Amino acid sequence: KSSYFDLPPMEMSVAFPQATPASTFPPCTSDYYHFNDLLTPEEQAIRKKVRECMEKEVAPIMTEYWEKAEFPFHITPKLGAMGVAGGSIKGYGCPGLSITANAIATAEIARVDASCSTFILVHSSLGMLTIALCGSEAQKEKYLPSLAQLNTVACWALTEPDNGSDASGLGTTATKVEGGWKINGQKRWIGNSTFADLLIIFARNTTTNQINGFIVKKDAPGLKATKIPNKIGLRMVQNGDILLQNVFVPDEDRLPGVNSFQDTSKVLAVSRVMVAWQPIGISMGIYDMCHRYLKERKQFGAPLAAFQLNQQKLVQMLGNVQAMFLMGWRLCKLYETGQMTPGQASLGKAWISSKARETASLGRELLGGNGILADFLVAKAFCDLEPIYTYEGTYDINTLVTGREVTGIASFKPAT
Amino acid sequence: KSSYFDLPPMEMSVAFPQATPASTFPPCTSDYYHFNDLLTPEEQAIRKKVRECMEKEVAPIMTEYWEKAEFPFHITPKLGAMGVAGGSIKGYGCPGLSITANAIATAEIARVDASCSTFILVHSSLGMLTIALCGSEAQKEKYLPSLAQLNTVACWALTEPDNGSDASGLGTTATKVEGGWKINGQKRWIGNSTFADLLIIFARNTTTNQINGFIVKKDAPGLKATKIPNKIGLRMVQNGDILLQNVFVPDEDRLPGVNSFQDTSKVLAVSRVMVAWQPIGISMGIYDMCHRYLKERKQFGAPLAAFQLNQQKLVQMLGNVQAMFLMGWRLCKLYETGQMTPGQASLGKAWISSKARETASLGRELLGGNGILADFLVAKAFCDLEPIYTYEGTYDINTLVTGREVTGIASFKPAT
Amino acid sequence: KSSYFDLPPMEMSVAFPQATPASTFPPCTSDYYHFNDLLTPEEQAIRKKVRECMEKEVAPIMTEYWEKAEFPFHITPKLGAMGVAGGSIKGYGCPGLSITANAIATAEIARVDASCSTFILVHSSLGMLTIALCGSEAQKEKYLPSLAQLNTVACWALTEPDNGSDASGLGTTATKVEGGWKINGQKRWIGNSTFADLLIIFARNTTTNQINGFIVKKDAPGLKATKIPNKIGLRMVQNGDILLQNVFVPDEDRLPGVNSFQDTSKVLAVSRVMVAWQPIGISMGIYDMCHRYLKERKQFGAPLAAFQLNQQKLVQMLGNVQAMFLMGWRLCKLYETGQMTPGQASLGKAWISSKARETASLGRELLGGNGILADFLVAKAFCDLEPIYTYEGTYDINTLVTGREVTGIASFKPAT
Amino acid sequence: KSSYFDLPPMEMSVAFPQATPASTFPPCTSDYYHFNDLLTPEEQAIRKKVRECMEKEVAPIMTEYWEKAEFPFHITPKLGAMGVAGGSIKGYGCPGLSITANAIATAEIARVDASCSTFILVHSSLGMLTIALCGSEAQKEKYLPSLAQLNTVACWALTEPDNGSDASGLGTTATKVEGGWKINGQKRWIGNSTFADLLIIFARNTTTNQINGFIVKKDAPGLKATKIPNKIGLRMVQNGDILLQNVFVPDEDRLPGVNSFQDTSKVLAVSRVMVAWQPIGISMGIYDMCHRYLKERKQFGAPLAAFQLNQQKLVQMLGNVQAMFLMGWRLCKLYETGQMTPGQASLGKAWISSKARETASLGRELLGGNGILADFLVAKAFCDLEPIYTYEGTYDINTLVTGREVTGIASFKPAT
Ligand SMILES: Cc1cc2nc3c(=O)[nH]c(=O)nc-3n(C[C@H](O)[C@H](O)[C@H](O)COP(=O)(O)OP(=O)(O)OC[C@H]3O[C@@H](n4cnc5c(N)ncnc54)[C@H](O)[C@@H]3O)c2cc1C
Ligand SMILES: Cc1cc2nc3c(=O)[nH]c(=O)nc-3n(C[C@H](O)[C@H](O)[C@H](O)COP(=O)(O)OP(=O)(O)OC[C@H]3O[C@@H](n4cnc5c(N)ncnc54)[C@H](O)[C@@H]3O)c2cc1C
Ligand SMILES: Cc1cc2nc3c(=O)[nH]c(=O)nc-3n(C[C@H](O)[C@H](O)[C@H](O)COP(=O)(O)OP(=O)(O)OC[C@H]3O[C@@H](n4cnc5c(N)ncnc54)[C@H](O)[C@@H]3O)c2cc1C
Ligand SMILES: Cc1cc2nc3c(=O)[nH]c(=O)nc-3n(C[C@H](O)[C@H](O)[C@H](O)COP(=O)(O)OP(=O)(O)OC[C@H]3O[C@@H](n4cnc5c(N)ncnc54)[C@H](O)[C@@H]3O)c2cc1C
Repeated sequence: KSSYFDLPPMEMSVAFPQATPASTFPPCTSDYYHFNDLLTPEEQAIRKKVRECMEKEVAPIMTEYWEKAEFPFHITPKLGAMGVAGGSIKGYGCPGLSITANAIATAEIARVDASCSTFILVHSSLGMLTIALCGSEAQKEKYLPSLAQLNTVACWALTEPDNGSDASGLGTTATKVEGGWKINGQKRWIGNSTFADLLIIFARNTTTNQINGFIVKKDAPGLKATKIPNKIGLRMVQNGDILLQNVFVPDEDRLPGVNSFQDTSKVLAVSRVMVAWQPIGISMGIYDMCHRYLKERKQFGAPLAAFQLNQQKLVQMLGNVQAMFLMGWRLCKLYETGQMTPGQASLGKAWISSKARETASLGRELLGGNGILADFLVAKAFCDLEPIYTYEGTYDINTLVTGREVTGIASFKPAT
Repeated sequence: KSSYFDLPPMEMSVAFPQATPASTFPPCTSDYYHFNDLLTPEEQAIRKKVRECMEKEVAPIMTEYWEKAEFPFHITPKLGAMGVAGGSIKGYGCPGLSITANAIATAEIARVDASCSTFILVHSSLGMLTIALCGSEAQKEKYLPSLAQLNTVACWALTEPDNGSDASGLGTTATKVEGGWKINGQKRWIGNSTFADLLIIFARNTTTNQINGFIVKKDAPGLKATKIPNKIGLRMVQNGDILLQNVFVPDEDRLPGVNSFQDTSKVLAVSRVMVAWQPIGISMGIYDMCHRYLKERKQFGAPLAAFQLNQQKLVQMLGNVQAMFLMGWRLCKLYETGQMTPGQASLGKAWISSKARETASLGRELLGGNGILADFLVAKAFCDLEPIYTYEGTYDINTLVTGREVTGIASFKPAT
Repeated sequence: KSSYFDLPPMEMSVAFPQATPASTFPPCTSDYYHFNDLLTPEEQAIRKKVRECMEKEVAPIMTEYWEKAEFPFHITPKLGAMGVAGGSIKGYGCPGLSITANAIATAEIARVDASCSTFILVHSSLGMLTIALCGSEAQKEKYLPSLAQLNTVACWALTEPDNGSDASGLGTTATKVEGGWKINGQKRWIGNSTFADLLIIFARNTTTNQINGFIVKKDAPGLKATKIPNKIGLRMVQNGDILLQNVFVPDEDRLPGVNSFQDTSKVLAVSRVMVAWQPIGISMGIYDMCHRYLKERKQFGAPLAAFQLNQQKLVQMLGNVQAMFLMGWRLCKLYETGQMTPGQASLGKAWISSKARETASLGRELLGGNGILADFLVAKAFCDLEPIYTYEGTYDINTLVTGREVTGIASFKPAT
Repeated sequence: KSSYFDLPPMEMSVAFPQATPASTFPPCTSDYYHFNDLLTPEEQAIRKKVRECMEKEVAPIMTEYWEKAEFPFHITPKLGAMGVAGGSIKGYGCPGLSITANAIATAEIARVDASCSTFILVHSSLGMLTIALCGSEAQKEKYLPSLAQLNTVACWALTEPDNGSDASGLGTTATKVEGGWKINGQKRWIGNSTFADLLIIFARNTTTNQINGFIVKKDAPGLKATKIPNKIGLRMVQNGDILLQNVFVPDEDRLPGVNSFQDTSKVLAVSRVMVAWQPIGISMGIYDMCHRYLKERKQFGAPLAAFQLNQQKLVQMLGNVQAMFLMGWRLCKLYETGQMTPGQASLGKAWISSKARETASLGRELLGGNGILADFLVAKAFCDLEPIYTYEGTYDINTLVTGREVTGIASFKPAT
């Protein structure tokens, strides 16, 4: 204890005057290859709209809510006001955007905050889309409209403690009963699960021994989703462990499209493209912050940006960014032309996430001390990126998916 | 909100049964080149003692206190029971260890927790040692005995918001008054400062225009140290912003050894060696955890350690570790023989911290999902390492110190 | 000596049957993101034409001539038959291609052989273009037609032993005499110089103290260009040391466009873009070879492409390639739109050359033993790439050019 | 053709005066951690002796013979005068050195030239040692004395075109005949084979279906060893393809120790340690050259060693070197204490060779243009290192050997 131990933290205005925190978000200096040429007039407008609605409403409060690992619920309606939820889904009260537009949207969110980016992505590109492609016409018209407006929040539940990367061999059972199903099993890592209204839980149809999709409602008897604590990244994203004991799902709430796991590998085709755009966004932000910081912070009687070592670090980031964008952009134009294959998308996410790590690592050390402060974005984004490298297919798995497709030989399984 | 939103987190026994958390700390499988051969019988005994007293008393509680960013005060006496505080200092109620022993001690702490390692290092190798080398015989006999037993905690205050890497050009003034001094200025990043009894504050002697050392007592009128929040690493270490308004320091509490900043560069010679040993420790822990995890966690019907990609990652870590140790060991044997130069020590810290990052980065991705959980050590240590890469001389500064010494040409300042 | 010491090398058919050498060049499996979409119908046709005319006429003989470090002169007319020399130059008997087309042309040459790529690039993009932009209408109509058909070969002479990266401070003097000039000085590294008909030598106009361009004819009295030996890369490219003792250049053969070094920085704008495309080409070839080799060579009772470690290496190359291409492609579309700046082009070359090294390094180790054989392309290209990383602006210089432009602060000069 | 095309290359004194070539070899500035402390008085004397006898007799001529890919036979007796051949072998006219001494000897050779280092290593650590451990007392007393003096040269023949990394499944047959054996099969990559007096050829004992060792004499009827051309590294090392048609080996010339391939894995235990020391040596040389070059070559009105970017590159090399040495040193002290295991040695070679590549890559780019010239060592050593990364167990194989030992699970074979 001390007479000054209880006193509130020093204001950033007094504690470190030389540099401007992320509270007032940096200008877009990462767009060095003038990317608006690769975007359509409408895509450009969505890009600008999201960017502004993020620097205004999320940028100030994000620093506080990340430390507390609490979700900023009062921001939800502001995100549904951007018109991004639903994204790729056409009709059913959804914006109906192009894959390039829905991707550049994700970017300009992850740029300011990766946490709020994953929240929407899991809800929109995994939750909503699964209903939009595998659901029935009765389900699409029922749920989607409210989900696109963010009045109701959905979550995607494929992963288990026992089965992660080997997702196709999951152990949650879906026993057929009169009038519906009884879902029994456990889930781990599901974002939004602790507060989600709709829980798209994947389970094993005990009759067919195949994987089926189920829309599980909130608070449903036998369902218990508890918060996963102590995350170093994506701290605002409420990830949880789901328990399922005789959870009833009526025949009307089973997804008719999912009848094996191969059916899921059409939703993932969009999901993998969209996740691939998160690092593209994050890295841009990391640069934008570094560019300003190195120009504001003075040491040895000169801005940091004047020193050879710092410049080489900055341009390596700038170079990594330009390539990462073009990579993700091309990936979209492959999906749009309808000639995109699992391997191309798996290469996309893997490569981009890898260079994003390098870019984040350089950015983090460039700010030195304040490089470990979430006040200055880079530190938060450095941490925020680590799960992204792993989730939606770990680097190693993706590189092996692209491996299998190109070589023609599968090398996933062990020897034995 | 939800009926299950408020419910406590799922126990690790139920949430993820396949793997054992850091609560029960991993066995020492990182010692692959059998390092006990490089240590003396007495050094070996200190190594073992600390390791055990860390896996017992810190290992269980560390996960909880890291998330809360709170210091575990009830552990303090247990650390002072290890007989590590003081370390290199001979006499004055200190253990009187060899530089190799005091280094291997730091390692086996940082191995289990980097936070508690920095706490002691700043207290012992920076605080206590400054008094031991630059203090008067009257000061050494007065403070050191209590500081070695951890009844009183000391902190080192050189860095400022305006002056960080350019430490020799600091702006905290030490105006001479009748009977003592009036310290005026600001400090940033000082570990333990918020609860430290002794504050070794460096200020500019306004009469000589040189840097002098001052022992500032706790609660002293005009002194205000506030906690720095939102750190991604070393979260338990209470780092703070120090304010100083006409803080009186009597003539008896001025360090007579510090007459310019060059005098400090004899304390730093030990401090830089000791910090260099933190990554060596941390990385060993990161390995020990990975080795078990890859052997416990099963996927695709085999332990993770069976897959080619995972093995190459693991052995790269094992290789990085063996070299890091030998590097730090040699560094000690250079200081011990008395032929160590600033450049050698600067190369030591820089190189080791660099490979520690690589080792931590691999380790973090090896655990996949649980790679972002502080429950599993790696994530915490991954974050914990980032400030260490920067503090006690940033990588770039150190590489330039070694640069200046070898080439003969100084390349720190800008052009202009 | 031995009874078998003098005997000719074993045929590749008997010495290593499992794999096919570069003699029969690999199919295009590096084009994974289907790049023909980014090219125009005419650009596609040039791409195909060059690729075929390289796999037929150069691919067999390249292995032999690289080892001997001799230029394949009997291939010259076959290269001038492709219609690539001149490239960007409109009229004057030149093909008049787009910057994207002239870039994709360079790629499909460097793909098969980097040596023959540099030969043409130095001749066309540096030699011919300098005349086309800085020469007089009388000079353009006189030389260019024959240079485009490869009946006459030109070389570019800016670099000196004393002045390399600091090119603007060169020491070759151009003393004004009656009716012309007397060029005095030394040059180093000039490709084609030993056999070039036209030598575009840059010298210092002693009257204005500025840099001027001079067309020096072959065999001119006082001129002596000797071959530089012992190169590990670009061995077929005849690089030489040029000596100049009172070499007369008539007033008609002075380039009227070059009156300071700033005038050169418009030719370099194309030259830097074109060099940036060499690694893009080379790396594609390196992949194409690896993809086949890993599928042909069998070990442990399976093709190399079946092993996890080898796949991860291959896909990292494939990923590096797709990005490198998009990067160079975008760079062209920046020059084409006329909004390209020195910094963007400097980022292009730097980044691409850097990833090309990584890609080459992986490719070289993938072939193992035969990875050091020029018979198998990769080894040759691995070596061939090293000068490219350095010449046309070293990585460090380029990263500093992009540094200066973005930050606004120049950090080229030393302290002192 | 030209009047100056046939003229001999420009002397290095005139062509590039600013820097000193490798002809006059650089001073030892790579020994930054003062390594003579880790060596015995006798080891120090051997280190110095070899270093001097290399800088005098090999250093001038190496540049010429590397380009021509010819072996400098007139240097052989000078190498046998150093007293290094035999090395570890006790008695039988061999020097009888310690493993640490024989390793530091290899280093100080590979430092000046890697080619001459491999020549001796294959002869001494693979050839001679195989006889010393697996040969009979009659064979040791017969061959070794002459082999240690370098009057006779031996070579090691395990690898085949069909079987490389999978060495234990080789296909050279050893059919038993009256009075001896008939060796039938093919070999590839054998150093010295084209001029070696003794050819230690490994073949499959057709009776036991196991691997046996055979001493095949030079010029033996049915034996034909042809030179392998077009190598980018170790160009002086005469590597060859061996043909064997009914080559008779009398019962007296069969190695009685080699009864299966497991017996070989005691010779390799020394061979792998010794190869591991080649990069340690090479990298030291690469540094020593860079340190001088960056201090001699001036650009922008300052030595290259004055620029931040160049210093960071240089110290990364210096750091990589100090660790590489300690790593190899520790490895020796593990073999010496008799507690070294295949995995430790496999980690040694793998890790060291990996960092040697990094160190060589940096060194090569530091010299810029002259970084591709064998005149300046770095380029030659950069190339020379590439096979070393692969031969004596490729990086991937070694990392998997260390993988198997630590994890307990073997991951060499494919699935299928
Ligand atoms: C958690 C933690 C605990 C700490 N505890 C203490 C403590 O107890 N006591 C104490 O005194 N200090 C402490 N520090 C502060 C630390 O000493 C400083 O952060 C560091 O020494 C200087 O970095 P900076 O924050 O001032 O950033 P800067 O000095 O501004 O450096 C930022 C970046 O600029 C680069 N740079 C700076 N100068 C040059 C140059 N000349 N040439 C090329 N590049 C350059 C650096 O490489 C760095 O990446 C602590 C820091 C941390 C993170
Ligand atoms: C914060 C975050 C949010 C998440 N949100 C969701 C969500 O909303 N919905 C959802 O369904 N999931 C979610 N996940 C879970 C995620 O999908 C899984 O973590 C991941 O797909 C599988 O990793 P794992 O945790 O099971 O570790 P593992 O699958 O056990 O993998 C651990 C390591 O082993 C390696 N490995 C595994 N198999 C092989 C192999 N065959 N060959 C070589 N190496 C192999 C991997 O490379 C990895 O490094 C989230 C995860 C995180 C971190
Ligand atoms: C100049 C030089 C000198 C040599 N001298 C000798 C000599 O004197 N005596 C002698 O006996 N040999 C010698 N060798 C041969 C050497 O031993 C072999 O090259 C090497 O051991 C096997 O490599 P390889 O050429 O057969 O390629 P491969 O064995 O086919 O390997 C190619 C690639 O495949 C990868 N790979 C192979 N198996 C696996 C697997 N199971 N899992 C994952 N990846 C795998 C490797 O990592 C490698 O990158 C020499 C080689 C060179 C280059
Ligand atoms: C095979 C090949 C072909 C070539 N062909 C031609 C040709 O046809 N025409 C022609 O004109 N030239 C040619 N060149 C020469 C080439 O342009 C020069 O090599 C290069 O531009 C300058 O490098 P340098 O050799 O002078 O080394 P240096 O300029 O001395 O550079 C050496 C190192 O110092 C570093 N360095 C230099 N200055 C700085 C600084 N200010 N700050 C930080 N680091 C610095 C660099 O990064 C580099 O690593 C060729 C070179 C090669 C290798």
